[PDB]
Amino acid sequence: PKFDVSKSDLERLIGRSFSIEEWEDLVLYAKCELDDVWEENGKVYFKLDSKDTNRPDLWSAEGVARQIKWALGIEKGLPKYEVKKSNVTVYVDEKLKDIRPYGVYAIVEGLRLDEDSLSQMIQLQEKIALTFGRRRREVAIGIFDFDKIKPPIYYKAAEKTEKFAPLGYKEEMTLEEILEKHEKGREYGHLIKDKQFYPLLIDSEGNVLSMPPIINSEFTGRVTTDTKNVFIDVTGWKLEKVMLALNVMVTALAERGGKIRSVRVVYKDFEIETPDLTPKEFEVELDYIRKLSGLELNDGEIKELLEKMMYEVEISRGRAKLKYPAFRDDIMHARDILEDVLIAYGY
Amino acid sequence: PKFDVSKSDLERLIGRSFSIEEWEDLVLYAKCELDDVWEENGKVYFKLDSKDTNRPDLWSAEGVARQIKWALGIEKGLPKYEVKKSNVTVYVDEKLKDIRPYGVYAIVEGLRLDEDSLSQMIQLQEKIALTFGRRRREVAIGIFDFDKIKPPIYYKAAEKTEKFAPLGYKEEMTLEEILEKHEKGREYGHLIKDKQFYPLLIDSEGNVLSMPPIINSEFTGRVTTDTKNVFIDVTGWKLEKVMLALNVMVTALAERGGKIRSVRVVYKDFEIETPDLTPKEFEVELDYIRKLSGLELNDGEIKELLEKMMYEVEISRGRAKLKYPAFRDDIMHARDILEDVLIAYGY
Amino acid sequence: PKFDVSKSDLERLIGRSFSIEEWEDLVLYAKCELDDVWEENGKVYFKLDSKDTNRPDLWSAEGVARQIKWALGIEKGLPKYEVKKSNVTVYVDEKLKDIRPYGVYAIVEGLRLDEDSLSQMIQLQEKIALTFGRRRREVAIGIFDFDKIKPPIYYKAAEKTEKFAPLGYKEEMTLEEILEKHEKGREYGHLIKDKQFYPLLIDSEGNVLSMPPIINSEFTGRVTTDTKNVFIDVTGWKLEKVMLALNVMVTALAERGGKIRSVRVVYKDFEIETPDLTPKEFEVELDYIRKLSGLELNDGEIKELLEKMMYEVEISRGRAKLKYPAFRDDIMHARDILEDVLIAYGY
Repeated sequence: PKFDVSKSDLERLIGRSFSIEEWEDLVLYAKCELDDVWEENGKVYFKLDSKDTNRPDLWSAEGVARQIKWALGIEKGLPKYEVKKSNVTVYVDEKLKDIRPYGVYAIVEGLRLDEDSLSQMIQLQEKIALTFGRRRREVAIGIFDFDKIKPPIYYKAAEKTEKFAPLGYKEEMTLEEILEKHEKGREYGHLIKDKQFYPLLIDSEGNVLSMPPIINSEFTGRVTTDTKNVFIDVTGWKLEKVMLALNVMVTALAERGGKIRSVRVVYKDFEIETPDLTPKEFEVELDYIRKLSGLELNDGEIKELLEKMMYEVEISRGRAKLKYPAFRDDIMHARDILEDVLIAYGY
Repeated sequence: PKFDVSKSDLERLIGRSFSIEEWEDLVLYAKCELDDVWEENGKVYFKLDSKDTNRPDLWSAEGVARQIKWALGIEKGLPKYEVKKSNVTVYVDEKLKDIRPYGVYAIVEGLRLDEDSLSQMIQLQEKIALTFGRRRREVAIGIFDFDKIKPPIYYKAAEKTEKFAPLGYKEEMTLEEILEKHEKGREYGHLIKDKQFYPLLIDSEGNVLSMPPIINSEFTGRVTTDTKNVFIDVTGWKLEKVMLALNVMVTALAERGGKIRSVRVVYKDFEIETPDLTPKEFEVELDYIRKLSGLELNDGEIKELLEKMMYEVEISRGRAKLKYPAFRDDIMHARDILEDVLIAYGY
Repeated sequence: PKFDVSKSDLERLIGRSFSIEEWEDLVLYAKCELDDVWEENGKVYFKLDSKDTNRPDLWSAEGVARQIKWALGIEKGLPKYEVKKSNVTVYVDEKLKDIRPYGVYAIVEGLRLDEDSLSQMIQLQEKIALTFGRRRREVAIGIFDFDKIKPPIYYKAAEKTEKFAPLGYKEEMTLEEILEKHEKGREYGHLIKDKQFYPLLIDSEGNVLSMPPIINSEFTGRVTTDTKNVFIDVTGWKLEKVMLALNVMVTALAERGGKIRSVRVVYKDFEIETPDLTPKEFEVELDYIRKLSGLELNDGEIKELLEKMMYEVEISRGRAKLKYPAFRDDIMHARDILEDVLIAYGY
């Protein structure tokens, strides 16, 4: 997918500046193409075309800068993410099971936002939901100012006569009226309108954050550039998919200095701590890489290439035990490791 | 004493929510009874009744939540409090020796107040002064917006003709007039009216914070939900009592994310840094616990129980060296340790 | 708590008469003090002050006289109660789960009531509800003439539009109106007024017994001195509390010759037979009693003392296996057994 970014936002993230001519090489390191370059009052913007439809991590400035940092060797190996527990619980209603069953959550603290970072976070929310999340049905992402809500938080099946003021409206309306009148209600309502109850995200004093996957509230938990601590919700139909999307969101914010805090998410039959950023694992024989690539790279050379692709690599007796970031879920087969070696060979 | 709390407030502090039926059991963990339950503007409130006359720590939502966290194992062992030095000094005037001799002080920074947290702070201030403080005579507490005052601060014997606007009045009045005309002047005036001078708390530029133990300024250092940083003064007749009360106020505010800062307190003959939250210490024979309890609990079992009661426990030769929070001053004899063991045995 | 009793009534319960001088000693056996003595058209009354806030069994003439019989050796050991099944079911509506979740029930048959026995039963109802039941919130007790109701009985969540004539009123009112206009509605209504439904106790003909915990009906199941068979309900938030109160009520009535009949109480997820007067159990090392009392009472002497305190005592090799009446719930630690030994040593 395509997305816009600010040249100065990328450069603060990578930590270095580059000419436009150098940027031509840089974008390919992030598996994208430079679709356009323009200025708006002296400020340079790129439209990037992300060539990897299976890597949501690559669809924002944060993910692009991260790749480039590894390509340039400013960092190497597995990116490290510390997650500390918040004191927050979110309850997921079992009555949502056949309506919109899964919610996962995170808090990211200590952010200093501005026009560029806020707009990237919003565009990323939309790009994940459109493509990876199939126009929000599979993955819908909400973001909220954590300082403005009162935990515990409830993701619940609500009566259609419940009320709140949806974004862009100063007065409360029933959930029914929102589906009917709000533009996002018309656009997305079919996902829920025929169910007995609608999903509602609501805090401990009855303030409605949002109605997933339709619209956020006008007055509760609004994110501005003054927002320091963000509360993120991701809902959908498969737990693995909402967790991937959450992982992408929180690691993008970690690139802006955010401190990721886990929350306890309570379902009827189980509880889970999200996000879970435990590195994922894969094993490959290094001679598979040599034989199928047509390249004569020794074990050390292959190790070095995979470290530029954000892998941890432990070789014993010609076989590589790998770890890779929890923000990826595209790795399935040995040929996927081979592809990343071939890519890194270009760096 | 009895005090009111908000259910949602308690739940945000503990981190999870409970049914009213469960809240029946939980209040017992905080040594409280549920005196009443009602709703107001759709919010649920509790009136809690604390039997323990000499545990002011237990008389607010903060202390109640803390006790319940420990009883549920959300935390264990000694709660730890960081105190850093502020750059503030307070001068305590020797001429107050036989009028209202002791003042102790703290700064608590980084607060985010709302209607629940602000009302708990005020209520605790009142409850401490009423019961523990013997209607203010022994312990009186002031709280001020610190951003709005200019250090150093002076707690001094002032002429009766000195002037300020007391709470509720737009116009200044002499100290003498305040005692006559202000409701708290009539209620508490007898504590000081027969002395040559009245206590006054005043900053570097002659702004009167208050006249202890009577009333605060209408216009100087008022506390609102916008207040982030608080200056606390506690005055009375015994240093140990006022320090205890101060420790309770600051540790309650630490539960709200407050950062506690010490103050240099200068008397004619000595100086003290307050608050001092050094844990207090006690030792007991574990055989004493077994014999008097009638419970054959082994040393590991007694240690688990004491950690639920907020003690640090080091055992050697079946003797327990204990640390406990400086917000308590009720522990005097081995039987007080035993009581806590019997209590925890019911969790 | 304080409560009034008739001197002649106490004495028919004990089975013999005493001078006022002798009564001065007797009241202490029941853990009471004489707060007042007076005569009212020919009859002598006492006001008794029960120190034991934890022992509702001691708050009526039946319970006082019982402890006095035991102190005098008229009875010894465990009081025994026979419970036989009635053919009666009471249904407790799961929709009251978060309104007033528990009801328990009993029938006592073969009573010969009079003004003293009737007013004792009524005051005990009040005394238990006030002190033990926290002004009705935790325990509320109703009494009905079982011959005037048609079982099965339903304790249910009722629409606020349902109607009956509350005690002291000849006209039927809606539940809403009762809470609004009845003395007891104003006083206790806050306990239920914010819920979607109100608790109602109703028979199979739709006659309303009561609206717990507010008021009984003027016309349905009224108890008089002609009443022979009593239906008792106890409602609250904790099953063990309401069971304890039920047990106090029925055992008090057994002192008057009442024959206790259990009721099948049907909840959505379980059923219980009430009352359950199975004796409660405790074990203590007799060395403990010697150690803490400082007395060198031998095992048999301690057994004698405990039998005057209504315990069954079985000793094997220095360890006492105790049973005590199910009308008590105050015993939690070994020191509670000790306390009873010390009391009995006073007799």
